[PDB]
Amino acid sequence: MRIAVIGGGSSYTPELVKGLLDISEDVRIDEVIFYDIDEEKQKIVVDFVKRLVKDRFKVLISDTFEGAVVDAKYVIFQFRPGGLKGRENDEGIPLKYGLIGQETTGVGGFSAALRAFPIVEEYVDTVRKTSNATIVNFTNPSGHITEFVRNYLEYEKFIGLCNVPINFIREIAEMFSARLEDVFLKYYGLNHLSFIEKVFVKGEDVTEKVFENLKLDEDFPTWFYDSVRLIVNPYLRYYLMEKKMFKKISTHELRAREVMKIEKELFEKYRTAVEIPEELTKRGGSMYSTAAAHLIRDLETDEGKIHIVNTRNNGSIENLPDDYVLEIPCYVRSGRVHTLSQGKGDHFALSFIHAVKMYERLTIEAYLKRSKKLALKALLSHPLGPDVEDAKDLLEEILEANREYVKLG
Amino acid sequence: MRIAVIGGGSSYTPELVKGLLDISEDVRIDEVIFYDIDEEKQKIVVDFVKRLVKDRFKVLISDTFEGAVVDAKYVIFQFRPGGLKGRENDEGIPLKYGLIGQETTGVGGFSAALRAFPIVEEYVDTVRKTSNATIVNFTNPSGHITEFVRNYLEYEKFIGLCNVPINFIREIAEMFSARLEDVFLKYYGLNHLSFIEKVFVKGEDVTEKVFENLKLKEDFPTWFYDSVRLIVNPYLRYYLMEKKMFKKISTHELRAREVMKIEKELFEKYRTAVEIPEELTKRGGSMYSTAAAHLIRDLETDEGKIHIVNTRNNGSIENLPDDYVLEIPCYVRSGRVHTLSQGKGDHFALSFIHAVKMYERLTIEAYLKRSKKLALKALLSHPLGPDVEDAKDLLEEILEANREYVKLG
Amino acid sequence: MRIAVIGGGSSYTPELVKGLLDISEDVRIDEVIFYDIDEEKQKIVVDFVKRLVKDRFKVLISDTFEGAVVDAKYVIFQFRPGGLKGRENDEGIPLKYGLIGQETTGVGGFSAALRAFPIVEEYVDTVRKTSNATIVNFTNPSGHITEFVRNYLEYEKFIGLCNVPINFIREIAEMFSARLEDVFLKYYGLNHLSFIEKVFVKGEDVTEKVFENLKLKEDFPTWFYDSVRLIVNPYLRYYLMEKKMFKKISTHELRAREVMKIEKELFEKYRTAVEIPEELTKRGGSMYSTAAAHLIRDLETDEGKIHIVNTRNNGSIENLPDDYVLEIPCYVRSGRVHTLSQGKGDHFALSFIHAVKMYERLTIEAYLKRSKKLALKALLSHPLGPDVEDAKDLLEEILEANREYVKLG
Amino acid sequence: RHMRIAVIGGGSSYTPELVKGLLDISEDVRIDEVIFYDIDEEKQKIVVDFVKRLVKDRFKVLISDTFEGAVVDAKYVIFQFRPGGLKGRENDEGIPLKYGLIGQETTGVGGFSAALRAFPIVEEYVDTVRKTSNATIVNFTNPSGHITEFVRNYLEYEKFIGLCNVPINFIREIAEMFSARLEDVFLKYYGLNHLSFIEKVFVKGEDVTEKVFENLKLKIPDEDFPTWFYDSVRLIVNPYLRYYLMEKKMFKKISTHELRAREVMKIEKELFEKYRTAVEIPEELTKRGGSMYSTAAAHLIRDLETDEGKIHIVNTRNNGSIENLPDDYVLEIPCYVRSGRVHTLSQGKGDHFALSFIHAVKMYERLTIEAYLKRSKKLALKALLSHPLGPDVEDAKDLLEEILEANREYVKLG
Ligand SMILES: NC(=O)c1ccc[n+]([C@@H]2O[C@H](COP(=O)([O-])OP(=O)(O)OC[C@H]3O[C@@H](n4cnc5c(N)ncnc54)[C@H](O)[C@@H]3O)[C@@H](O)[C@H]2O)c1
Ligand SMILES: NC(=O)c1ccc[n+]([C@@H]2O[C@H](COP(=O)([O-])OP(=O)(O)OC[C@H]3O[C@@H](n4cnc5c(N)ncnc54)[C@H](O)[C@@H]3O)[C@@H](O)[C@H]2O)c1
Ligand SMILES: NC(=O)c1ccc[n+]([C@@H]2O[C@H](COP(=O)([O-])OP(=O)(O)OC[C@H]3O[C@@H](n4cnc5c(N)ncnc54)[C@H](O)[C@@H]3O)[C@@H](O)[C@H]2O)c1
Ligand SMILES: NC(=O)c1ccc[n+]([C@@H]2O[C@H](COP(=O)([O-])OP(=O)(O)OC[C@H]3O[C@@H](n4cnc5c(N)ncnc54)[C@H](O)[C@@H]3O)[C@@H](O)[C@H]2O)c1
Ligand SMILES: O=P(O)(O)OC[C@H]1O[C@@H](O)[C@H](O)[C@@H](O)[C@@H]1O
Ligand SMILES: O=P(O)(O)OC[C@H]1O[C@@H](O)[C@H](O)[C@@H](O)[C@@H]1O
Ligand SMILES: O=P(O)(O)OC[C@H]1O[C@@H](O)[C@H](O)[C@@H](O)[C@@H]1O
Ligand SMILES: O=P(O)(O)OC[C@H]1O[C@@H](O)[C@H](O)[C@@H](O)[C@@H]1O
Repeated sequence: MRIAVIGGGSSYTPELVKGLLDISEDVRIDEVIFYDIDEEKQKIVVDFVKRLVKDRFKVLISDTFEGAVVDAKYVIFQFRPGGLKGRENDEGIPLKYGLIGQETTGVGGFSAALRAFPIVEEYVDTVRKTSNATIVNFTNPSGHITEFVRNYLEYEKFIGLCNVPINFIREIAEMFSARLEDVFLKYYGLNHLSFIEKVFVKGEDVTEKVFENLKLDEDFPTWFYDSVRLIVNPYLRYYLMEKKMFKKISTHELRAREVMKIEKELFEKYRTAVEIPEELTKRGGSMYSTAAAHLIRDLETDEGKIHIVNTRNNGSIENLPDDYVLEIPCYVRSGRVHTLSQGKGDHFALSFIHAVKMYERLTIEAYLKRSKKLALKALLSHPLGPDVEDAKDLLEEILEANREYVKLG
Repeated sequence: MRIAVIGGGSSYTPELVKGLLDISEDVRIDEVIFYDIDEEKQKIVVDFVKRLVKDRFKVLISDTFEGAVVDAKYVIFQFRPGGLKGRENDEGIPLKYGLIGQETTGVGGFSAALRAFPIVEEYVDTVRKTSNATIVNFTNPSGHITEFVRNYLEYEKFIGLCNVPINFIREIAEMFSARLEDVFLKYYGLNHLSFIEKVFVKGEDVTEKVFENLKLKEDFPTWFYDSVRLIVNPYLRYYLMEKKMFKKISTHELRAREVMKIEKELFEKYRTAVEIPEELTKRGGSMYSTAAAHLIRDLETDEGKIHIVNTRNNGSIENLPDDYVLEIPCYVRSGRVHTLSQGKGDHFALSFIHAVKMYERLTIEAYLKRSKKLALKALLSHPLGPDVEDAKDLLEEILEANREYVKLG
Repeated sequence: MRIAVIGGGSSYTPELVKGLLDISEDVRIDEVIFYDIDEEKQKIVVDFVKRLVKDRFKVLISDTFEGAVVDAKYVIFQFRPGGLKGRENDEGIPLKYGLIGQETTGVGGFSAALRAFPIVEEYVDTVRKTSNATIVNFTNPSGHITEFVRNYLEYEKFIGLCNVPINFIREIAEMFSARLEDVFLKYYGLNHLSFIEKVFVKGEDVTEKVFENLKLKEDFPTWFYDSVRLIVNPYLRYYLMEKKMFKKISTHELRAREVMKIEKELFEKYRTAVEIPEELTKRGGSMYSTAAAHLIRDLETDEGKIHIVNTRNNGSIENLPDDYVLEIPCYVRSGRVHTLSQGKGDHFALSFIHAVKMYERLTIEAYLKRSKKLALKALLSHPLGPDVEDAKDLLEEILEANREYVKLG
Repeated sequence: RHMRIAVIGGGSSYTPELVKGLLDISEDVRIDEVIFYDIDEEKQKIVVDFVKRLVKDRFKVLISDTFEGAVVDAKYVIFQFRPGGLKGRENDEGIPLKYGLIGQETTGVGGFSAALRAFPIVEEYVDTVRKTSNATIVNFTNPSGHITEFVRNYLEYEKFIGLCNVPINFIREIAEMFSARLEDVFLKYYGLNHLSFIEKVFVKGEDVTEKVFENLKLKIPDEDFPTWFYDSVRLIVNPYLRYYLMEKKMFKKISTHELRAREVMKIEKELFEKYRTAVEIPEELTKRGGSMYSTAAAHLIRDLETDEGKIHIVNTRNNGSIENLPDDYVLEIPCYVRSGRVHTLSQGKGDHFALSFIHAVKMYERLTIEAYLKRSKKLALKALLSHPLGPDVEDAKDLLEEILEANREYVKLG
């Protein structure tokens, strides 16, 4: 059994490796092989990895992408198209037009996606022509990419992950002194655009208790939970509190800048660190890798476990089309991911899901036709996208900034 | 055969009557009966109407709604819940929050709907229990009210009308020196939120020619039509050019106030007019008349003719739910309206249609439950609604302004 | 404008030509070109045709299928795969097994379809690579072939026709002394498996009077119409009165043998006839001609007219999948066929439609895979098919008899 | 936390097996009392006295004189009564025969008259449960899938779970074949109760479908589907499909042998005599075809009580389990069962061959329910004609009349 990691130089790799080590007493892992376009960076992160693993498994570096995935049972997509410079443009350029600039949400999600599609296209193609492995995806925007792979590349074994579900389950498990697996949710939406309607702990409906603990400037007021009656992904603030979020983003250093500082600091510690450092929580992406590990674990056994994952709706939410990729709770058993019935989704949640899904497909369509025209159409459709008067200048600036990664005609 | 007109005192009534006189050669009309809450205003209008009609058919006033609709085959809703004063509040109140203020679109449409629902609820109930007439609805917001009547009151014979379709058809017929019925459209969306994908004149696909013509003709730039490839309802400006529209509305006289002036000038003229005054074109409701008379005419015969009308999708647009009320082309014959297959809707169009439909149903739900909390939820879901920080104060202003017409708890 | 007729040697050809001559005053027809695998038989018929036509248009014979369809705007499929010998096997073989033997219904329909599929595959392929004509199909089983072409060959411009709708409309038109176009139906089902729920004449619901008339008229008893409340295709007798129909078919001359006789008498008459002989009424295919000519006519103009036709459901019946090919009323205008909203189908009708549609697809699957195993599966799925104990011998007998036309492994 | 199970039809001869099942799960979940109700007090008393001897005071065993008294404080209610008794079953099987029609307890015309007898009793019972305990109802009463369609979609009582014994019997057979546990076996399984199909078989995650098909060929002779059938159809079929696909053979069998209902009366009279003194469940209870219904119900209740999450094949709304069937079809399908809830699992597309039966019988089911709700003789004729195994037009009226006269104590149609 071999796991390939694509983006082995990530500063989260130590966390992933820890995760793999914890399951490696319930599932046989013979090797973990790392690939990165940045050989010097990766070497450092993998050298640390090897001091953590201590021969419990083989740890390998492949010079090529093919060479990693060729024997792999699982491939983890962990790379950042365009680097932190890409992310800086994603965050900074939309501001100049009065728009939300954010890594995965709105115009920033649009350019990040455009940079991501050609790489995942090449990579999915290689995996399919070789090992036909299950691909586990962190690369953002993760739900958008999952929509693209499942419904346009039509590669079934591509599972989109993100950290908000596991984080929420962890808050709840802590809140009620229970295990993660004791928590069961009615959960649906898109990646970074999700809604929680019911919370169960050990089978007890604790939704009401959860709402009340949520009440006890930049967080939803109490009346909001009373009115909407959904627990809402924090990313919904960019939609529902746009003016407040814009004011925050536009008066401080960019978020990419400060993660870049956290990373540099981590890398320095990784040169000599024998234990995983603490400053690896100052990263808002924590627990992504723990979600990954538990997922691979439960894909490998025949126990049958629940994981909230990006995949085709297939009836999970009865009033959304089957083909919508959503972030939803699934029954994971023996290489298979089974969608679970949840009933109906709330009209308030659907107003966002529908809108952003349409935007997602228009973006993909623009990409496949490499069309500037269609890209403007996609940009105009996003609930946080430009007005007509700014749209064409915005796109121009995105294309200029991203010309090493995206070419549209 | 009797036609009831509810809101007889409308300044558009003369044009409606002209329309009715024109089809009166094709179909038998024995009487037109008028009802209005404002008897003195309606009396001047109806006196003028009698002068135009010259006993072509009987013209009556009923002192009650019930008296107007009891023996009617067709009932026309052309009343304005809350009057021009309500429209003034609709337009003016959102402005201080940085929000679009407009008669039918956005927050203004929300308050207009809340004023409309109790009145239409009583009116539909009375029609249903008496004549079971077909109701033809102009009252705004027309599509939203149709969604309410068809899907919540479950009165089948309620047809929402608007004047955009017939005006577009007219423009095309003039462009190509053809008759109205020669023009056939792939047309879908919501009332004031509609899209044209294909134009046929005498069977020829002339879509390109129409796009080419739009460029020669506050409007969407040429690249917009190249990009989006849809002909767009002018009201889409409020979504797509929000900043530009907000600036325009907020630095000029409220539309409601200019209509007040226009109406006062029309009413003085109506006292002695022998013919319809040209000044009735200063209103933006022209051709509403033709649309209603033509619909009634083709409801009466067994010919079978196409009318674009607000009704349940029923498979007109295959990637939208059957139950969505849409404004779409239907085959109209002998009292029945049959939806026509049109294929798939464009994702760009769907992004708007879905979001606003979810807003429509949230608004209806808040009304049916008489719920302040659910009204907040509805308001937040509109693409043109308030941020969380403004929503409470805005709703409280709306409910205070409309306290005579609606009560939420 | 050119119309291709495939199977020119048909005894119905003269009637088709009469139909085409009748529309030739409303629409331009330059030439009708005939193709048949039996040159000598066709020549006799075509020579007769020429005497009827009077050079009103050009009458041509093509030596090849390709030569017939190359410049054609319309292509009429009116050929019988395997001839009346095939039909004889169709009707006779299932009787030994205690099964209904019939040209289009049940096991006979199965073997008839198998014979047809290779020929229509080649033909549809040639048409789509050349003229891309609209194909109008008489060839039985018509609905089944339509399902094959629309959903498996994916050729959109294939319209399946049958003569029961037009004959039923004619019966009603005559009952109420009205024109064909005055009659409007709620009609749905499969070809030879159809149901009428509502009858309108000039807009008036006359359904009750039709039911009342049916009882003043092997037929369904009065109580049947009272209980089921559907007017039923006469072919439903083979399902609902199987025992009676079996007894009838099995104690009388096979219908195929009778039509051999009839055809031999017609063909001798055609040598000298100046007008269409009355003896052509002895065939049950009458009015097929009007149905096709009228369809072609209304496909050619921009009027918009109703024709009952085999095409994709597309929301016409809301509780049947969109992709079911059904026989339903459509609005036909300028080369397009639009499906019309009809509401819900009756569960009694659905019981038959679903089961036969599943049989249809199983049959197509078996053909596409050239699979004997899958053919057994298809055979067993038919409500009038063999029990398990007879299936193998029955199929073996069918494949042996049709060895020249179908090869399964 | 004190937990009570009601058993409706306590006098059933399967009750001892149900109790054995409940005893077995009583180590994993707390059961404080099992309360029994039956319309036939004297028959139930013999069975319950035997039950008390087996329970050995592990939980309280009670008899309620009324239905209401049984269900009032119940967390689970088990429907295991036969409307009209074995004499209703006798009429069900016997009456269609003279018309050349299949006569069977649950399938075809017999199922139709059985459903009509059941509907009024379940209507009353579900109404009482809903107005008191709002318990989960676990249903054995036949026809079980049809009654679930009726309760879920027309009475709109969500917590009604239809059960049958074929899924568990199949799962047991597979587990035996491969030396595995029941829970190691996972199926692509769908259809209607007594009208179900297996497309895929997994044991400990391995696809063993082929091996299972190969095994079927090696395995009541003239009544099994021949090998070519499995090669052709490529579905493992519920044995009840024999009545549809082997109709002439099944009609001949049923009509030239004693009515099953009459043999069951003999079997039952021997069981009841034994229950007077029995210390252990008699082997003669296997002579009944209902075995393992017990385990299925107890295992269901067990996993409804914990927060583990386990798979049970159960009758419930499709909700996307089979993507090419409507969501609202009640089907018999694998569900994730956890903490009082039943979640449907994605299975992909159903086979057209299977859909031909499922659609036709589902339409028949709803037409039957509609006839009953309107108390309509006309609509009952229409339902009867819709069933693949129903009468030709020429027989439908006389057949319906016979059925209504035999069932006049239980149903009245106008
Ligand atoms: N790894 C996690 O647990 C985690 C957590 C949160 C978010 N993410 C998402 O995963 C992605 C990685 O983010 P990160 O935080 O690890 O930052 P990161 O910048 O350290 O990215 C990881 C590595 O990917 C490499 N890379 C870039 N392009 C590549 C390509 N074409 N092929 C192979 N490698 C390439 C980079 O050299 C870098 O070392 C981002 O899109 C991020 O949003 C991951
Ligand atoms: N008349 C048209 O063809 C037309 C054209 C464009 C828009 N509309 C829509 O239809 C409505 C009519 O507005 P308008 O500008 O024509 O005229 P308007 O504002 O003068 O109102 C029409 C009449 O309705 C009456 N009215 C108010 N409430 C009523 C009630 N509860 N019952 C009966 N009558 C009542 C008023 O007294 C007035 O005489 C508006 O909602 C408008 O958006 C109508
Ligand atoms: N023509 C009509 O208006 C009409 C009416 C009823 C039914 N049909 C259907 O259409 C078909 C024709 O019926 P029919 O009574 O004329 O029978 P038919 O025996 O007269 O056959 C018609 C002609 O088709 C020709 N033919 C056979 N195979 C061919 C092939 N592969 N390519 C081209 N031509 C071929 C035959 O030689 C024959 O001349 C049948 O399937 C029938 O069910 C047609
Ligand atoms: N019990 C099981 O595990 C099992 C097994 C196979 C099939 N079934 C289905 O369950 C039902 C009962 O099966 P059975 O073989 O035990 O039959 P059964 O004849 O023994 O009936 C069971 C009990 O129900 C009682 N009863 C009848 N009407 C009642 C009513 N209205 N209220 C309460 N009790 C009533 C009878 O007195 C009898 O004691 C049948 O419908 C059968 O098809 C059950
Ligand atoms: O700013 P960062 O440290 O990169 O964290 C950003 C991360 O935040 C998490 O809450 C989101 O769910 C992730 O999808 C995202 O990658
Ligand atoms: O300002 P007004 O004269 O009232 O015109 C307002 C009107 O504008 C038209 O363009 C809309 O289609 C109408 O539905 C609307 O009511
Ligand atoms: O027996 P025949 O003369 O060939 O007539 C048979 C014809 O009967 C009609 O009622 C059917 O609608 C046709 O589809 C069929 O071909
Ligand atoms: O004749 P019986 O003993 O009543 O057994 C009949 C039983 O057989 C099983 O195979 C069925 O799954 C049961 O639902 C049925 O009731």
